[PDB]
Amino acid sequence: MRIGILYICTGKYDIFWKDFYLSAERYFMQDQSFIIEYYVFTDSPKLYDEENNKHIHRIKQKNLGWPDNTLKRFHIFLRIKEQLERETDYLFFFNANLLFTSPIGKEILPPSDSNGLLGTMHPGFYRYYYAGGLSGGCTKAYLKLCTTICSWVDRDATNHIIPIWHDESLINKYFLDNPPAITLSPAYLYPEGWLLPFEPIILIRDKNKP
Ligand SMILES: [Ca+2]
Ligand SMILES: [Cl-]
Repeated sequence: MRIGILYICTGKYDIFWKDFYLSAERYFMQDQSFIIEYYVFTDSPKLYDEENNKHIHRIKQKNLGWPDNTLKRFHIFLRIKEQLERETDYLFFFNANLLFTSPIGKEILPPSDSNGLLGTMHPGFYRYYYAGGLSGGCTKAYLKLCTTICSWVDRDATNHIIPIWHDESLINKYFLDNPPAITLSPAYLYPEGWLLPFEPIILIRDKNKP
């Protein structure tokens, strides 16, 4: 199975790519039968390891700023939907500062007989309240999610300068209408420094490097 990773790091966010990437190579879908493609939307002229690893697909993306950079997240993915349909069976979006800390495998893949969607519980809320930092699914289902959310944003994009929507309320509305096949615990979006019962699986990195 071909697993596509969607990753936006415009502007100063590109600093998070190297360790996200290294941790993914170490921990994400370790079983060599899986083939991972990285789709990295950035204004950076060159990403770490890009010259060595052709699974790293740098996609040219203008730096956007509030509200657009997260508000237009799904618009950004859809620019290459044709490429994504031909090259992937699954798609997962990870916020720039996420870091894998332990092995993740096929348990996060929505089965083909499900609605094909994955969402993640917001760590602050531990009918779920979903966080925007991690979502995904089979390629066809996730692209339908993108198209739907894109349509909602576009309703206001011209006439409303101040947005009504935010990427997070958008994903919560989507998952309300379409309860995802898989809902991951906040262990997959564990804010560094927080007191939560479980062990972190994916960490939201804070500002201090070890
Ligand atoms: Ca830290
Ligand atoms: Cl691999």
